[PDB]
Amino acid sequence: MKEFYLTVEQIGDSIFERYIDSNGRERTREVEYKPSLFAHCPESQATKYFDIYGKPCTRKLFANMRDASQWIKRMEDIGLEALGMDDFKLAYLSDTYNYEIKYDHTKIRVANFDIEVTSPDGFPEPSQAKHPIDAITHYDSIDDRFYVFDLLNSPYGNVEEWSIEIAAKLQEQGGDEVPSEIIDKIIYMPFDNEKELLMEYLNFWQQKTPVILTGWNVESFDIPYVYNRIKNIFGESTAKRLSPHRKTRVKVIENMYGSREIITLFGISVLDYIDLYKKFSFTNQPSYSLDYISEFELNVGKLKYDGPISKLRESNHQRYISYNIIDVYRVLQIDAKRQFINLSLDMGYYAKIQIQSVFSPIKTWDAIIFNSLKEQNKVIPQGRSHPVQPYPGAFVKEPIPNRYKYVMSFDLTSLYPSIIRQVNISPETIAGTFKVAPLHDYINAVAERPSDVYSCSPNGMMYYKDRDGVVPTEITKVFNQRKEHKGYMLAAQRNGEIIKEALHNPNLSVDEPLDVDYRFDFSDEIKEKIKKLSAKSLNEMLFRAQRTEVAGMTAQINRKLLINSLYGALGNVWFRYYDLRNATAITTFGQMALQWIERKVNEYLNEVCGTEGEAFVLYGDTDSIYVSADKIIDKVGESKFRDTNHWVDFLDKFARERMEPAIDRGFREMCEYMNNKQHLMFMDREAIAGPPLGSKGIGGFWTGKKRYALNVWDMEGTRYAEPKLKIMGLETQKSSTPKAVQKALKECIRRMLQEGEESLQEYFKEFEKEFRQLNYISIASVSSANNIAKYDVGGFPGPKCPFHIRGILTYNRAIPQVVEGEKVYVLPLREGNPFGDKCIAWPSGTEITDLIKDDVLHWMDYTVLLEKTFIKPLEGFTSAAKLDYEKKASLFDMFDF
Ligand SMILES: Nc1nc2c(ncn2[C@@H]2O[C@H](CO)[C@@H](O)[C@H]2O)c(=O)[nH]1
Ligand SMILES: [K+]
Ligand SMILES: [K+]
Repeated sequence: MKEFYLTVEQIGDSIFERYIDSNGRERTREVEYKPSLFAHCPESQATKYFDIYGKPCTRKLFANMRDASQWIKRMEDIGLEALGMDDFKLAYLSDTYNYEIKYDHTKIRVANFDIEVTSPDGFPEPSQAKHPIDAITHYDSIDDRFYVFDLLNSPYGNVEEWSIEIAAKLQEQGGDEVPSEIIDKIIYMPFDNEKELLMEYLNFWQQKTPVILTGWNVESFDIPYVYNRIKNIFGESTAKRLSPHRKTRVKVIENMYGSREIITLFGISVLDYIDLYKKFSFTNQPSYSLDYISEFELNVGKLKYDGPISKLRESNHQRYISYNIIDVYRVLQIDAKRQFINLSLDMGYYAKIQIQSVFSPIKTWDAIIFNSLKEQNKVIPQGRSHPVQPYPGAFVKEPIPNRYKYVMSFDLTSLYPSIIRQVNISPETIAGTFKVAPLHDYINAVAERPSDVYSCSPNGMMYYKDRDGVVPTEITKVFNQRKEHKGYMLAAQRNGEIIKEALHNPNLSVDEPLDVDYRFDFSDEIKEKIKKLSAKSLNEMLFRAQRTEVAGMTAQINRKLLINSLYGALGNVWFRYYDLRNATAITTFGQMALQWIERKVNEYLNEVCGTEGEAFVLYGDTDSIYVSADKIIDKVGESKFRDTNHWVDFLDKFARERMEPAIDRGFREMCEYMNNKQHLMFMDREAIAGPPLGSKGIGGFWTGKKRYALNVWDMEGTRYAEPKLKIMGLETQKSSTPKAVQKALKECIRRMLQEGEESLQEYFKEFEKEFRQLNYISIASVSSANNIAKYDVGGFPGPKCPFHIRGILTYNRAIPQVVEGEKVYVLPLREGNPFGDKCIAWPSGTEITDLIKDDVLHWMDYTVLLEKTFIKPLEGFTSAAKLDYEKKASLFDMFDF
């Protein structure tokens, strides 16, 4: 079989590679790679190698990688360009795997692990590793087993062994409810001292060395801590055994507050799952803790345990070990439905890069373009340094703060990559420049046509229309590949149905599943044989068809991500193909496109509605516009509609049959104005929002850029039974917003948009009345404790001290401990309180210690709390929407109705 690599590393003059050989067995080899680079040569020198500009090149084959590195330096000193792939790992992978890689993930050892550490304060510093590791949960994908290393004796407490029988029992039976499916997959190993624990873990590691090392927050805590702990206890040499090549690299990261440590283990690809999640998930959750993402993805309640998390081992060691196991399973569950690990492998093998490079758009695209050009004997340009110069970003319209009853949004398809293809922007397609007028002149089409022969962008750049272009050609390839895999996905879908229709009274005769390609529709002859297969064979065929569907899904999602990350690479000064002029040409064209279409839509709606100078477009952000449909609805007459679904259908039709054609018309004109290579500005209806028919709801409101709320009924063709609240930038989900207030503010917004001012006013009165009976933890706000010592002057706040830091200081005077950088709950205190200040703070996720809890709660300033956390932000919403959360005085007040 075709072999595939696992990991690759460069150590001196050799490439250390772990891979799956022809016999499907994992192996390691050291290769004295002889790299090739290129230098320009005279036309006289005949060759097949040319750079992207068409200039001839000659190949230089080196004896070793060190010589190639020196040569580059020598060329640079002189001033000559040194072309070719300077990252020898990519060159090696490109030469060694000169074919489309077909990998088998079941042979790739993926470890998902977790390291637990008890400490008096509860947030031990990884770079120090001053405390013992008292629990290690290591799930191995090949063995499909959870290895649990449990420390029984510790200076922080001696405990008894974990009970695998108690773990399964339900909550009421005093159990932990460890899923029945994984109970038999647990290998529990108790230890009396940390040294034996760690040494056995280290041996275990040498036998089942991870290829892919993952888990939640593994890069910032687990890895650094175990590496440093082993280093402190057994010495650096022992710690280096965590790397199959005994080579390690410790990088220190600087930040506003402190320094972090990141350990690179040669021979291992670390993919912290929290980062993998943040990169591939198409959302932006207000929190990325395992509990939050678990509830969101798996819809399961966060683990429950009384008391602080740093006290869980001492207070309930049984639940401590059971939960560590469950948390790892949780990550595994999240990967089961999101498939991010596999997505990483798919993307990695596609680009032919180290798997961990998926976190780097420039690295990924560099390899893709490199391998693609190599097939045409084209040589890549040497990377050149560029200063970080800020250039125009996306266009975001300043909205008029107000309520907007009916809104309809439209958006462009893959904007930036489409612009690249439309204008044909690439380093080698630059054809010149033209005298540029102000941007508003192109938007209004008052400026003279830039060029009659070249494709233009509003920033003053011109490109050839006749030439393909490396960047645009590569985008197109990926786009065509996405459709191809989409086709396989659908084919494996129709084939799956043919197999299911057969599972209805299948023949009993014994047979085997057919050897067919599920990516293509079944031929006639295949469908006839399928009519005679037994259930056993059909079920096996269904399993394979689905396996094919998923692979198709992963492949097309991979391509989508590649396309969406390209612009980021092109705007990165470290990208080989970066060009400030091209980055600017893309963004300014984007800005022109949105404002040009905003003018077109306004002109069209004023005409159609017989109005004048009316502003229909109320907001726009990057690739979408929001249109007020109030006038459109009035034109028809609201009493003319039967129900909500009626006006929604009307706007859907109006958008599709009227506005869209006008928009397409507007964009084709812009394309001719800029004389672009091809029209790709495709904008169509996205959402339709408004209040339910016959209600007094306001539908939606904007407070400013990126701050608004909409009551959505339809999203690109899919009609919702229950409207969905689209809320953005109103901080109703922000971690600093108290729990009860997050729910209250949302309810306030739902009522405003769906029921009206009156309903809002009754809920406001209701929440305010109930506020003082809610649990104190649910109404406290949350802040991060940064720079505590800075304002710590003899125990009291120095000048310019933050409100929450002041709280932390009064807490310290009063007395869990507050750890630098960590989060804390904050509560204001009434004047005359015994704590000596206007507020107090304590560790988040915990109750206030008993010695002061009741005093604190008795001095809590509920009024100030309510005003600051609830009323202030609500007032922001209502002022923008022109409403009162409190009924204004009326002449009818003095009456008793
Ligand atoms: N065509 C091409 N080959 C390259 C480049 N950089 C390195 N090579 C090497 O050229 C050789 C094969 O044609 C291999 O050893 C490649 O790794 C580049 O930009 N283009
Ligand atoms: K964790
Ligand atoms: K836990």
